[PDB]
Amino acid sequence: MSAQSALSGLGAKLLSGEVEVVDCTGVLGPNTPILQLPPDFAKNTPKVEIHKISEYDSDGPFFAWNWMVLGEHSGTHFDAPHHWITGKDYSDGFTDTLDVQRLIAPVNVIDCSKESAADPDFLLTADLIKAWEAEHGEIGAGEWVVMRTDWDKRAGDEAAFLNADETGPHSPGPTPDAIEYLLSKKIVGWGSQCIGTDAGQAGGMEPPFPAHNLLHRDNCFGLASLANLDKLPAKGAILIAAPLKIERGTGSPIRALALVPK
Amino acid sequence: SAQSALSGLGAKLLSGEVEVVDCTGVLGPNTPILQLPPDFAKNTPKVEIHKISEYDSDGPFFAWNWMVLGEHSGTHFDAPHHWITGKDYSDGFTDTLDVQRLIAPVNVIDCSKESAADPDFLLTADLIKAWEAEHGEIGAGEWVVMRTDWDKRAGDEAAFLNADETGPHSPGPTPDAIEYLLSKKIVGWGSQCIGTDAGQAGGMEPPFPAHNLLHRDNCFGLASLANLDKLPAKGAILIAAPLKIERGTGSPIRALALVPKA
Ligand SMILES: O=C(O)C(=O)c1ccccc1S
Ligand SMILES: O=C(O)C(=O)c1ccccc1S
Ligand SMILES: [Ca+2]
Ligand SMILES: [Ca+2]
Ligand SMILES: [Ca+2]
Ligand SMILES: [Ca+2]
Ligand SMILES: [Ca+2]
Ligand SMILES: [Ca+2]
Ligand SMILES: [Mn+2]
Ligand SMILES: [Mn+2]
Repeated sequence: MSAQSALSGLGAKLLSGEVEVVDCTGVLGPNTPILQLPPDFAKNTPKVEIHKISEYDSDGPFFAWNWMVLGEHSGTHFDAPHHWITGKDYSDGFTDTLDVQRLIAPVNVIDCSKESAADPDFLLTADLIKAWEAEHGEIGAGEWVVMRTDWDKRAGDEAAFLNADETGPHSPGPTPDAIEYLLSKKIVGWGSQCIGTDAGQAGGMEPPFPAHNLLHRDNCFGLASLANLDKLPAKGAILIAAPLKIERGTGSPIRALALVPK
Repeated sequence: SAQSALSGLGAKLLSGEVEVVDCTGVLGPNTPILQLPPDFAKNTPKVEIHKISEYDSDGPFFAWNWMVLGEHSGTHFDAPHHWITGKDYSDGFTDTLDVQRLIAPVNVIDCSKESAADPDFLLTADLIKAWEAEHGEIGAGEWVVMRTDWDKRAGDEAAFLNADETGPHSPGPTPDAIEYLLSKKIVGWGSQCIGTDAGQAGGMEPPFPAHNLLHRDNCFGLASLANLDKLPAKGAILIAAPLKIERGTGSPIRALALVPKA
């Protein structure tokens, strides 16, 4: 029941496989889907590039390695509060100044996959979250909450992943009141399997991009392009979602990992 | 059971009874980066951070950056493909390795005093055996890290690389040290220096035995680890997970340790 026993126990169960590490990360490379914004509205974050330095050749006889062109907000990634104007004044709101204690926490996995398959603009509401809590247990302070949509099935095709038509991107997300409600429970942050933490059509919500707006307003975090949420239980897993320690970073690609039973 | 264990661990993380320790240095333009003889090999590039927008006409509501980022930059992870000796492992890339292996108990071997006295200090098999006699045997799947407090030098790249006419002078393991650890079936070896080997490992047999032997055995390397002085010799869990770079040879990481409180 001591912390040391918990950690030794974790170590043993990892070796035996009784605790499994789930990879919640998509592949990071040139094909990784990247956010597209209207050019008149904002500059785009760049597509990922991987450049060879050497691979056991005359440029590097005994070793292989690469360098990258890499936006902070690329692939499975982390949003720090400085990312949004509402979080701009937190001195601790950068990837290098935030509290790493907050990064590893129990995760609440809200399965919206059937609803999102039927309607790509599916919105998770405060009422639906409360019904989820009624069934699974209350969402608690410091916990991660992630919206499972199985949108990662589309990640091999950027067009399919952004899912845009004449009126813009169509991908599921939260309502402003859903995020407001989660924040009232003092969550650490909110995660999506889509290109961002907000619905594709959030550009037209009040406020616009409410997850971004409200999370970062409250010094909380966002996660995007999460994979393999279908391998997690609704309750009980621990999510590890840690940004690179980028100097004054607004966000970071991550290796999101989850600990799950069995 | 596994679920009860994860619930108990989750509660302790939320409460701080298990502390998350940041073992990562800041990643930015001033991060020390390996230098190689240009007649020998091309260099991995210095880190660059470039503004896309900061709540301005380029992006009115948000701030974000993009990076020039070598795989092998700052606190970072070496996958087996990084060395010629690990080239044939299909699971030897950051996107094909087994994430189950990345989280494990860590052995923190304090060589800080020895390293302050002699920057070319070498950890030997006999010294590791003496550490085990005091602290306990090193076990299968565990991380082993060499604490030197070299991270205290990261503010001055020249001091961090510490080169003179005969090359870099920084502490590391002997060949027999790495062979001994590998016989205990460790997952990986970590350093606070620019790489996993001693600065003078070029004249060793074999050259750069950490790189050579670790990756020969499909095991991992960690470099530029920070804050090992905040870890116990035994009992902590280390989380060291590379980005899921497509065919990646390594990656910057947010190295985090779990340490127990009471
Ligand atoms: O990458 C992000 O954090 C993200 O989702 C985003 C970034 C910039 C502008 C709008 C959005 S909606
Ligand atoms: O993998 C690394 O960053 C590393 O330590 C290294 C890389 C290339 C050449 C020599 C070394 S010694
Ligand atoms: Ca704390
Ligand atoms: Ca419709
Ligand atoms: Ca999958
Ligand atoms: Ca300096
Ligand atoms: Ca030499
Ligand atoms: Ca320290
Ligand atoms: Mn983002
Ligand atoms: Mn390296």
